[PDB]
Amino acid sequence: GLMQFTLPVRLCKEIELFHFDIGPFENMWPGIFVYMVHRSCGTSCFELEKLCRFIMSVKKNYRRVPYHNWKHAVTVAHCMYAILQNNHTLFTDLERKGLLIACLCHDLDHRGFSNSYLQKFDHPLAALYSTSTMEQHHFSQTVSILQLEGHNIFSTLSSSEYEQVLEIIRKAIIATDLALYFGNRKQLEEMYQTGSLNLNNQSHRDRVIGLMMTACDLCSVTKLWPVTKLTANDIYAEFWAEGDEMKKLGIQPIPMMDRDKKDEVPQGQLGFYNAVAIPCYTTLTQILPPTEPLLKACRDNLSQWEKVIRGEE
Ligand SMILES: OCc1ccn2nc(-c3ccccc3)nc2c1
Ligand SMILES: [Mg+2]
Ligand SMILES: [Zn+2]
Repeated sequence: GLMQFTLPVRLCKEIELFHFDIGPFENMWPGIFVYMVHRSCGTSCFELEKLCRFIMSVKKNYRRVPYHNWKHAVTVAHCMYAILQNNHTLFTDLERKGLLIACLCHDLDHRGFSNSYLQKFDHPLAALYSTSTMEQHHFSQTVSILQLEGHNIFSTLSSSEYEQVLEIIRKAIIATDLALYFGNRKQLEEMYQTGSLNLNNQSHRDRVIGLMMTACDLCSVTKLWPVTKLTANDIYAEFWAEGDEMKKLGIQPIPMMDRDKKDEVPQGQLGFYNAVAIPCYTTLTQILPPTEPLLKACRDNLSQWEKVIRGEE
């Protein structure tokens, strides 16, 4: 009850910042997450015995893939913590609980392959879930872990609060499907500009939480350049492996996934920042002004990719 997690001074201070990197010490990541739950939600939100057992089972069900791994889970949860802490009064007790767990669980059992590769392979998960294939799997895996004996961190919620929190987590995890992001942001753009955006409208909150999830999910483009640049290697190691596996099905992959076309990556990163990342953090900044540091860091990293192309690095 009276047992806080306390981080070393440099982490205690930097963890409050959007651009915080959780570091290379894996054994510190569970404590970093509990710390964030305690400050974001409260020390009463979860039974520490159950939370700790939930965290370690979530960890175990992330695979040793280059990018979509346990470190990504905790990184995405930290970005959400930073958004919730800079927007104190906009989010309910249930939403603060649901969203940190949602981010931690959002890529459970990822194999490092896209929804497209599952469909072209004809993977069983592509027959069980026709759209947002991996994301429905990620939510499925979250529910499984919640139902392990001693793992139900939500046991103290009423029946109706329990249903609301699982519904928040489900929508949050589905929203991490980048194919759904484009239409969600376009709708949020219209609503903000015509002035119809209303945070008491549940369908509107849903969309705003969706954008937050995309923002947290892409947060590696909002770090200091060296973090962003070295994380890019990890994401491309998965892309190129998927490209290799496309060639083994006798399908030439898109150039982004073809390790024979590494030269095209700087230009492909520009397209990604311009088409996806910058618009995402722009709309998020309009809806939640205190999240402007994410947009600023993202523009700084666009400029750094522009310098790569111009041969300045
Ligand atoms: O630097 C870290 C980083 C983080 C996330 N993503 N996601 C992409 C991406 C996703 C789809 C298409 C193209 C690029 N690139 C990056 C780079
Ligand atoms: Mg995902
Ligand atoms: Zn993710």
